[PDB]
Amino acid sequence: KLCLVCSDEASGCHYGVLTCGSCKVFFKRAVEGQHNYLCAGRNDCIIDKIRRKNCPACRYRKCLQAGMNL
Amino acid sequence: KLCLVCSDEASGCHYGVLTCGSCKVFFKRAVEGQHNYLCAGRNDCIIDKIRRKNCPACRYRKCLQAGMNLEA
DNA sequence: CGGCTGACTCATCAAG
DNA sequence: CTTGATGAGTCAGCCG
Ligand SMILES: [Zn+2]
Ligand SMILES: [Zn+2]
Ligand SMILES: [Zn+2]
Ligand SMILES: [Zn+2]
Repeated sequence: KLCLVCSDEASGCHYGVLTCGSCKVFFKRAVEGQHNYLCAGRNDCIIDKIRRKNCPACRYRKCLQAGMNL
Repeated sequence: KLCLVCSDEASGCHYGVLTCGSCKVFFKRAVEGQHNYLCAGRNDCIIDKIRRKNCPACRYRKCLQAGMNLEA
């Protein structure tokens, strides 16, 4: 019952994937607007409830890898 | 906290107006369905929790007079 | 209906 | 102060 992107409690199947609400609207914002997020680490940041704001780049990558799409 | 159309307990701002769930669904089917509504009295019916089922014409008219709009 | 999911809005924070 | 990112809340269509 866990968000496949950040492991928060999932609220439902959004854009094809079991995710929480915050990840649902994160993906929609990221897929429409500008694209160029930059990772400050090595593109494998830990994305969980407490750290998901740190790296949009890695959070967006995980959304794609889990299969989110419009 | 009461539906502006039938005075039943309101549920939220629906189609631009504070209304109940039943009136919300009624209004959308009225706007979009093929509907020959005719009042059996004087186009001035009492519309409440029970009587709203009797006169869809007056119920509709009240929906529109209250401001409901599917675009709102 | 009411469950499901998407669109939209707004308060709160971080940054500058 | 302003700007931008975040996430919670409300209400929309659709479906059964
Ligand atoms: Zn998540
Ligand atoms: Zn990263
Ligand atoms: Zn009502
Ligand atoms: Zn009537």
